[PDB]
Amino acid sequence: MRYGHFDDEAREYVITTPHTPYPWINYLGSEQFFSLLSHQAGGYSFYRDAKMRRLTRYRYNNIPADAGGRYLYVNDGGDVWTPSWLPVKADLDHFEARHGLGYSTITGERNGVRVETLFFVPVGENAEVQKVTVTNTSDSYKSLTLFSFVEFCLWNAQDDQTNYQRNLSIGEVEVEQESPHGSAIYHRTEYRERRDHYAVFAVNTQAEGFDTDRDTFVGAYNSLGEAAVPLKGESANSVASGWYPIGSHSVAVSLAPGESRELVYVLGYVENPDEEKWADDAKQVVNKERAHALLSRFATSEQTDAAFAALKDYWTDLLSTYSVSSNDEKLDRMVNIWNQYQCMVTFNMSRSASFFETGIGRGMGFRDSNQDLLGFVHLIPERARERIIDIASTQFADGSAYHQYQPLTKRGNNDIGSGFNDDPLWLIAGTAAYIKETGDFSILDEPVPFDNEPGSEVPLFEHLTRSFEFTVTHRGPHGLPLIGRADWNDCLNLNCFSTTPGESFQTTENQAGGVAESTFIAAQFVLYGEQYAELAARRGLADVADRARGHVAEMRDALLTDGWDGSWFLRAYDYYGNPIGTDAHDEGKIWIEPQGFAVMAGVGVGEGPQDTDAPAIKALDSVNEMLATDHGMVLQYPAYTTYQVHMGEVSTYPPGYKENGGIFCHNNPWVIIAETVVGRGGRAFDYYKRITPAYREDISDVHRLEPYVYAQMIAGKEAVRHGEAKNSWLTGTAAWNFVTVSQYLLGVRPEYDGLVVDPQIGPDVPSFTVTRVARGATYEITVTNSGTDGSRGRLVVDGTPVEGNLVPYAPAGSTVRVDVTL
Amino acid sequence: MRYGHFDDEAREYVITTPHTPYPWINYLGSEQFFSLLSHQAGGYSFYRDAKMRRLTRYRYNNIPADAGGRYLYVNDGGDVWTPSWLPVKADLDHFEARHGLGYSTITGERNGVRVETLFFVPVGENAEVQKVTVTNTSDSYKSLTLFSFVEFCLWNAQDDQTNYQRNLSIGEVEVEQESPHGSAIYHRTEYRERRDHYAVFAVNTQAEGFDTDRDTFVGAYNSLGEAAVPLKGESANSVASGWYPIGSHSVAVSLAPGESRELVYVLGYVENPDEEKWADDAKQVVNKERAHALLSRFATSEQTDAAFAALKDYWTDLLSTYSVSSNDEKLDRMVNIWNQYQCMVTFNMSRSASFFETGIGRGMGFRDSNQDLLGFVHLIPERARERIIDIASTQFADGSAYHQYQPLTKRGNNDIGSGFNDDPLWLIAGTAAYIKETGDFSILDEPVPFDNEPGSEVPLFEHLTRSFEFTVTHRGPHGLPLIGRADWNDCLNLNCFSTTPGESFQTTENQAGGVAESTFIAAQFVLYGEQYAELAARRGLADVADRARGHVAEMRDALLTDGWDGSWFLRAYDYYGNPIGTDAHDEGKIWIEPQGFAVMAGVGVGEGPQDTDAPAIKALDSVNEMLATDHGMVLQYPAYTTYQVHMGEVSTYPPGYKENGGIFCHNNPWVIIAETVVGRGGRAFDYYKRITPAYREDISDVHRLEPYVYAQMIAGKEAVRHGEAKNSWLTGTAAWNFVTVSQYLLGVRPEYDGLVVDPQIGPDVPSFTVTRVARGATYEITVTNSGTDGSRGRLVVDGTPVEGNLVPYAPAGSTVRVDVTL
Repeated sequence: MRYGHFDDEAREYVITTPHTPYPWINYLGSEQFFSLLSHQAGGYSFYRDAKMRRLTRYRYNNIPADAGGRYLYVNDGGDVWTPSWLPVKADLDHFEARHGLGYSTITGERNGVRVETLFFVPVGENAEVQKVTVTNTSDSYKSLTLFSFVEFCLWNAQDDQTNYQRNLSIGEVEVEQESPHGSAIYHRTEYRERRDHYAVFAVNTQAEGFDTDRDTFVGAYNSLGEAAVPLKGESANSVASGWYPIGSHSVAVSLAPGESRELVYVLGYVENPDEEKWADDAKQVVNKERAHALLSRFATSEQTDAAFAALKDYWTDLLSTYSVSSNDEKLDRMVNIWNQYQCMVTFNMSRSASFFETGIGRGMGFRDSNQDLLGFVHLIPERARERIIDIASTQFADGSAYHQYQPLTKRGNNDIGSGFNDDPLWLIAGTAAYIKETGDFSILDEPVPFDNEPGSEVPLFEHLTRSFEFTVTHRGPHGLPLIGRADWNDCLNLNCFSTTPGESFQTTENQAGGVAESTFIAAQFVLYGEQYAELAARRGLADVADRARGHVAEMRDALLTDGWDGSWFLRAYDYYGNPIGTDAHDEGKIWIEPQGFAVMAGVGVGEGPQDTDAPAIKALDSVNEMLATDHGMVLQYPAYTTYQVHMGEVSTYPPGYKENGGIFCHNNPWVIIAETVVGRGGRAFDYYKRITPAYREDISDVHRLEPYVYAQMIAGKEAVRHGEAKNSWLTGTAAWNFVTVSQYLLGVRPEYDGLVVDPQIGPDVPSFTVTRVARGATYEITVTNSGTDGSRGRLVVDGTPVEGNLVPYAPAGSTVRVDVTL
Repeated sequence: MRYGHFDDEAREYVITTPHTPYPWINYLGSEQFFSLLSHQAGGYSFYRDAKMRRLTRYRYNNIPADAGGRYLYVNDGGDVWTPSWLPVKADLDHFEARHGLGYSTITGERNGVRVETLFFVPVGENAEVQKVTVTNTSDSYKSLTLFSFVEFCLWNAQDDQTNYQRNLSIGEVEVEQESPHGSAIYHRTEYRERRDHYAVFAVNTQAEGFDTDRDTFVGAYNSLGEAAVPLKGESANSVASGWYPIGSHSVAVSLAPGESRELVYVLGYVENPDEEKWADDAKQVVNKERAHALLSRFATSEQTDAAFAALKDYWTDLLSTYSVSSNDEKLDRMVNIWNQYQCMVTFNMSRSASFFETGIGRGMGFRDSNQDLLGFVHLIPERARERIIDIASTQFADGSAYHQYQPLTKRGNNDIGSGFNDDPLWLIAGTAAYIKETGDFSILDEPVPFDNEPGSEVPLFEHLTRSFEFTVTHRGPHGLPLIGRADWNDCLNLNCFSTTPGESFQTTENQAGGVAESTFIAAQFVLYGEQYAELAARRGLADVADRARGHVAEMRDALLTDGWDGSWFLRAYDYYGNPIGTDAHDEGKIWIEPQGFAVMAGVGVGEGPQDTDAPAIKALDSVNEMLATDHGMVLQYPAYTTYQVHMGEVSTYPPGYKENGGIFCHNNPWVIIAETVVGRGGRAFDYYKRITPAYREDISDVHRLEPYVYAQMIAGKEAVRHGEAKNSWLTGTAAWNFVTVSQYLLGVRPEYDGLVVDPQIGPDVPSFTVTRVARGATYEITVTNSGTDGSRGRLVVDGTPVEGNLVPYAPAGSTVRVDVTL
């Protein structure tokens, strides 16, 4: 069953009931100020740092979930309800919520009163705006009082939730009932001291009254669903002194039958320079000039409507580089709108805040900065270039990388450190992807320091060299790369040996030395090793490139011998040189990561899909037999049923969840791409559909989470909850799936000298057109597709057949038409 | 107004309504297993470490507060209610909660069904036991279903509330409906990996059904007050797989009019040796032997009643060392019962978990370990001895101390470090108080290392020498002790200079060097400097003692000159040598800490209370005029109205709160003791009553927090919330007030050679008798008290008049009668 539907014309997901299987969220904000917003108005906002500059408070694992947010209590004759349904849960005659790109609307109607709220963060502003339309849909006169409500956070969310011994005495506000354009509340905790910022919550009309103390508005012993003040029907005009500050205004609204009223509410973040903090000589009254200026820009519905229009323009213009038109509307909506939106949100939000990530931790993986780029580089290439330079600037001189990058300070995380040996090669991955997209080889000459040390600058290219050489110089007894703390699988910790609750599996190493090797890093080195060698050669370093290709060849051989178990690739050798991922064991016989990545790297690929003795086909067939389920491919099989002390976190999960038998949507694409490489498009597209939001929409009761974005993890076949997802939105799954569908299924992918056109998607998509803007030109690519395994496209360019699958890049401004037959 | 009353015969506080101004809690547990229990059954339990072994989950800053606890939903013919009132909030015919020593009862009645629950942690057990009595008080038959409920925590409370990305997939249980004594649920998250422990929740009868998945029991979109299963009338028999594990059993109860039913529920913590973890060869089933044994010890009401009796005998015998009988019921209940209970709780709980401390942080102040000991050493002298040795073993060889002690690991906190220059002298304070109580000079000979380094051991006496010498060698330009990061006032940070939100005021030092000095440390050196000298001299080191008395003399001279502002003692000199705590300033003119501590040290004391020229009297008279309020004495005045960057955290608080003008109940005792020293007993007792729970019970609506224990902080006169307290239970206020009333107001205090009997309490307690057991003998001290300023006791010992105020210690076994006239 479904709980809504896509509206492709509006580019919205339309949730038609409050009673979803999980809170379904959207993200607002495209610059520095962001909001999380559920279909029940739940969530919170922050400026840049969700740990240290959170404006509003939100409780994770609340009972019930998501029961705090931006609420508007309607009092109609004594009856109090909320359009968001929650928190009051009064019966509504109509409910609808629409999540769009950077905005959402929530509409609730009860007893002849409809309330529509449009929520959005305007471009150019550090604020969340609410455009509220109240309509009297009855045949009687209505006289309403609306009470707004947001609960403030005391900026540092970690302190807010732990240090009550200090913080229940510091909450401060100022109230401005006669604001120039309405009424305003200012939350100013710690402005007294080291803070140069405050929040404003305001409405564009004169409020009847206000409240700033939560205990007074809500009342003792009450939940938000039973808040005393709206029930009494008049604000208490409470002025907070410590405890819990909030923003609430009451607004009187009288409407004849059929009449409506519009109101605009603003939650703003304001900073003043230090010499302008105070209005008064005695330094007691906050300088409100900047806040009044913001409120003046949203004083009318008209200004607000223009602002909303500019946001839609922003997203429309941004998503104008890749689109597809086919027989399959589920495919098209994913490629055209939702997947690309999700990749932008991962750029904007990193791994900070979702309804599973709590916004306290602030970094993301070095590996994920690079992988995310694969998905967003076609949209924001300038920012991509910068991100590459910023993360490369943190790299150590020996080539090792900080495992964790902090995007806000542009530094590596010192506490976590290094030692995850897959990390360095991902920088080659990111850089090459950037250069293929843009043609900007000049990035390789940029001066980039090591560990952010002034004076240490060398060309970015030399950082790639150091990443490459790190792996060469850190190989084990079989010539495979030493794994270190972990590789892409954060839970494969072969140098941990922990028996103490509390020790980090990723950073604890209770034995030193060993010979643990990873076949994942091996495959990664063949793939990105060849990418590095190509860049070196184009750079004119023939010798360096040939030597690199030498090492790459050696690693290919290592994978196909010591790395090969017979019918699939091994996963690793452990600390003592014993194999992991072999049929000789009862559990963990086959692991997905090496099979996908090695075949993407071309390792063991034969003469075609029917060359079934080819190690790549055997491995992929084994994946199909042992790992594939109706909800995607599980990470390994069988899952471990007892703790494997020599392997770290992996076996700590119950069978079927996360890294112990879970379906990692992030790594399924590696196998999808690998199936395109060997020529089995139908199987590739099947696997893509199994895990992709638009195709799972019809089983939303099973997926549980949002039906419009990828999640990290779907429960595997060994779990009672098989098919249920966790960890929506913030995941590398988005990038890898966009790469998969756009570049490998649909087949349109940038190379250094042209655009490759090599569709491999099987019979279910018999004709389609891709429109791709690349290097300033527009390529219109029409494909007629039989879907036959092993059939590859023959190209006709501007009406003339050509050999091969490469279209040399046209001059900017050109339109190039490519007809493909397969 | 009041919300209850003391029941002195029962040693309970009786809360007669659920509608208190704040959740009022008690602590269960006398050893390693502890519970917080509010008057609405809210709270949680943990074994030893509230951060890493929390059994059950509790939300701080919930809406409403304290919704979450151990609940019993009663379904009577489809009407559901809870006897704790929350969370359902059904109208009750009767409610009452009684908090006792290590136990509480909560009783609720509705529509002819009364439910009484006794909660306690039995001596010898790592468990919380509930004895529930259900009574049919109607004239009609009742058929009930009772649903128990607790929400488990996933052990590490920090991870539980942050790492959802992992931990929503790891929740595991086992269900045992046919347990040997009834029915049990086992919470066993991470038992599959590194944990050797699990929790059990069980009832001593066959349950009709069970639930272990919160979402199933409570239902989507519901709060605990609206839980679906109890409203449905039968358990759903849910078995958790991830998400939120709970323990719930349904028990069917049929009662004729006047009939009652008793049930016993147990929440137990069980650990198995690693070789004994599993019942089965396949290592999938937890070994339940130790759990069955526990449950076997609470299978009947009779066993439970006997355990309850042994707990009362524990507390009754523990509190048998100091008691008073007088005309003043309030004084007696504080001295005899509540103040001493609170001191024991501080020992047991350190500063871990209250309704203000969230149990995540695990250490306490080195200075507080010593100060708490002053209050509890008369009850648990052997544990005090061990504590002194354990904290002394962390001390650095230069005499400096770790600011924070971790009692669970018996180590100093390395992240915080040292540099709080008052810390070292508190060790002398603790040790001397210990020796005076017990006469155990042998402790000075115990081998004690520095910084827990093997081989470094020296006698404990040598540690006191390093503490003493640390101050001598760290004095500023005026001969006063350099303050360092802070002194007792953690918010007086004169070497901080922070303008950046997030920097710790206590540890950040943005300028080095300087000459900042503390007059508080100065007074502390005079007091405990003289105690060290006495110990050195009794130890036979005449030279050391005389030299120590010399430094003490010089410090006294420094305080009365450079440390004297004219009518009171300065507070400090800042980094640049400018005074703090002077009448020359508009703000922060007078600070309480030095006024009290210096006069405790005898500094400035004249020939009597009418010697108005004596600095000690001038200081105290200034305290009375400028700091004393009806709710206690504020820390300084006036409070700072703008941020003083040169002073750290102090001026970040709004005026009237915490260290910026708040009333610290911890430091009021210093002035109270000082007033007895100078001879103004009535003033002393006045001040004690202003801040003491029994005397504030009648303004519970103002104080807000528990009326049977001290809190840290009452809002000062410059706060709009003047009178309202924060930070109940865990505070050194308990210890210092116990010392004050037991040793200085009532006047009975141990010295090395005898018991001093020197009452100074004023006219309001004209006669009283103290029973003190000391060094194995019983002193019965009868006092007839005119209360006149400056009149001190004349003693008659066993019928014979003696000179002076010291009674030589009788041999163990003796009863000595002392009659005192003043």
